[PDB]
Amino acid sequence: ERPYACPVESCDRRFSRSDELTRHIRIHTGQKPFQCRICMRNFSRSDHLTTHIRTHTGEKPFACDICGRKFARSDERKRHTKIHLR
DNA sequence: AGCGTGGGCGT
DNA sequence: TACGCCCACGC
Ligand SMILES: [Zn+2]
Ligand SMILES: [Zn+2]
Ligand SMILES: [Zn+2]
Repeated sequence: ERPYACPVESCDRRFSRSDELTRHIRIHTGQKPFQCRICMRNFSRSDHLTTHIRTHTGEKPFACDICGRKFARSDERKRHTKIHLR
């Protein structure tokens, strides 16, 4: 069930967890509490800040098992590994 | 390709 | 509640 409803008028979104509603509300408030120290851009989410920072540093923690090519994000690696199929 | 950013959730 | 994985949609 999703007992936690968004109280903003135009919005009919609901959530299973209260913290997910609190995160969602930032969309409506525009709150972007996490600032990149390098370029000063602000982000809604701390995890998205971390991956953004890799655009500046070149850090690529995730290597393809088949070919060893490195990526900044796990989902980016995932999208890549499939190219090695038939 | 590079990468923003919500969806759902384990801890 | 925060932190931060995965997952997913969308340029
Ligand atoms: Zn809402
Ligand atoms: Zn930055
Ligand atoms: Zn590969």
